[PDB]
Amino acid sequence: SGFRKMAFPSGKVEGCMVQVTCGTTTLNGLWLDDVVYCPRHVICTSEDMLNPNYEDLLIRKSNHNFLVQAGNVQLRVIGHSMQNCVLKLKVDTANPKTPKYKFVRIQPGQTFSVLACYNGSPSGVYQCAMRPNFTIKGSFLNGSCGSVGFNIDYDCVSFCYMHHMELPTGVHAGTDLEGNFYGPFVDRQTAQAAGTDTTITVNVLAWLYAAVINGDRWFLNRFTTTLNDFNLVAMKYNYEPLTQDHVDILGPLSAQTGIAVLDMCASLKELLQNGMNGRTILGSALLEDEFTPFDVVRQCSGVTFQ
Amino acid sequence: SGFRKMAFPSGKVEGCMVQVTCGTTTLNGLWLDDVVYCPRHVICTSEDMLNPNYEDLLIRKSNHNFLVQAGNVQLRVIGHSMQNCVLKLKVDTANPKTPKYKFVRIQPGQTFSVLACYNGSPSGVYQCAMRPNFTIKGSFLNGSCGSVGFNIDYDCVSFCYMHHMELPTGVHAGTDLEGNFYGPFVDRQTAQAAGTDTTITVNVLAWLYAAVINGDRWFLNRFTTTLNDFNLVAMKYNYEPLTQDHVDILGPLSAQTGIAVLDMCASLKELLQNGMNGRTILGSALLEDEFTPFDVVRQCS
Ligand SMILES: O=C1CCC(=O)N1c1ccc(F)cc1F
Ligand SMILES: [Cl-]
Ligand SMILES: [Cl-]
Ligand code: NA
Ligand code: NA
Repeated sequence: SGFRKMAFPSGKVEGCMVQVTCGTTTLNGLWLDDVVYCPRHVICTSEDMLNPNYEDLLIRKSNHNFLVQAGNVQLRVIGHSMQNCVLKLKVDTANPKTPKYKFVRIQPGQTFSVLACYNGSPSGVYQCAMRPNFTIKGSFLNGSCGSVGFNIDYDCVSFCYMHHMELPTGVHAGTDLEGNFYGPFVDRQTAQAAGTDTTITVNVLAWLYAAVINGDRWFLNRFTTTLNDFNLVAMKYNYEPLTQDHVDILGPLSAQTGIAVLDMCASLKELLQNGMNGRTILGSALLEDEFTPFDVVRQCSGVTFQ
Repeated sequence: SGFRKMAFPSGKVEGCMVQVTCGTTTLNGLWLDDVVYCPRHVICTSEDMLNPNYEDLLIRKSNHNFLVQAGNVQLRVIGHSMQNCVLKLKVDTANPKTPKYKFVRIQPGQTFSVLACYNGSPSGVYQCAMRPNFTIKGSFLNGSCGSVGFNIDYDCVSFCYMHHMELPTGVHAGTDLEGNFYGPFVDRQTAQAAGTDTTITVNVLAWLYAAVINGDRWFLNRFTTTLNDFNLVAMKYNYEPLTQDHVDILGPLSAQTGIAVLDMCASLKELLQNGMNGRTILGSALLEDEFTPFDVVRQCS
């Protein structure tokens, strides 16, 4: 029993974290095979960051301008190039701890584990969702740039996020490992507002199923609804639209619990319109939207990653 | 900026997780140097659940009755002994991935990370606290016994918890790594119930300080309180008493924010009285009590 916000075991990624220094700037890099990946803004001074020309800033750098340390051992950089917003430092040694891995770009609403790092040393792990507005509600201090986000499939690490910057509201923006930003952001010191965010409806439903599995049932009711009717409710409450694919993905949980998705949708409609009336669900007084259907099934089934 | 329930990176503990089998029972063990630690109830049969005599069950076992699998490798058991409620299997290989480590018994209110495991393979990592009633609110399925809780200081792993059982309310009970249970619980299936649980007051205050550090002040007020009046109020909400130890521990956070500890207590008193009135604090609509003062300083720096 029990339901917790759970990250993937982080060991496979810890073995890949290194420290990258360029000038007066130190941040984190990801060492896989013989390449270290890090944010391209490592090469900027603070005035550069005001309006950077990254290709021009880079031409002026030699390989020896990039100090890379894996633990206590220096790595020799032998090449350097940019892919979108990610700098790629070719090194003379392949990481012997390289796991089976892929670079994947995730969709808003999907969750992943963040390994927060400083000076190349992992400091904490936590679970995030890519918000509909393409930010993440992370916890990062100065020095955390280059920390990465990931999922694990079987023994394969799917890297999906590299941390680049914080927005004025205190939420976070970054790229995939091919350097493409999530969201309408640019790597430049300018204030850049996140758009108004919405709630991830399919994930709220998954969490309500998690609640039921764990014996928390007070919000169930006799009613059902239609997609069209429910989606008018969702739009009114700044929830994301629920699609038929969302319904299909929740199929397993509907069959396991005896609560059809539209049946559960009628529970959510009543919760939106009436509130919780002083009650909680899985210990929360808010409707939680950072568990995916897969997260719920995996945690209520005990899948492992040795 | 930001504030998350954050666990320690789990890799140092992942390298120690093994599978222990005895009879038809499989659970997890912790392999450190040449010893594997696991719950002693791995030797129980279906008839031994209510009143097992562990000394009598153990004397009947040979080293080769214990199967210990590390990855795809069988380890050889060359000795066994019982320490309180934990079995120690001596094996013929020192774990080459053994981190710097210690065993530390914790007090209620302390937090730690849990690496949930099944069949010797890690599943997920999350953050827990030792509740005042000596249980933890974990996420554990059948097969998770032997999963451990830990903190990491510098690069030294402090192991503080080994999972043994789930109580009828769905909360969890286990031991330190010397095999002594937290709380009044025993490794028998006789009826046991956790005490009424209470809120960890010092941790709530730490978390309110985190909220101020991250830029939120809406819940403060112009008032203060005596320590005794605060405790008289807070216990009516099933909050733990706040001690002078707790007030002293909150000194650093008070100094950083400029809010005296008893002034923060006055804020808490008002929040218990008023609710949040539709607002949130660090993204929560309830008061959070599983961050310690030490956690807050480490995360907000
Ligand atoms: O430097 C950056 C990159 C992203 C962004 O929005 N900012 C920023 C600028 C000015 C501020 F006052 C606060 C900020 F977060
Ligand atoms: Cl109906
Ligand atoms: Cl909440
Ligand atoms: Na219903
Ligand atoms: Na293992």
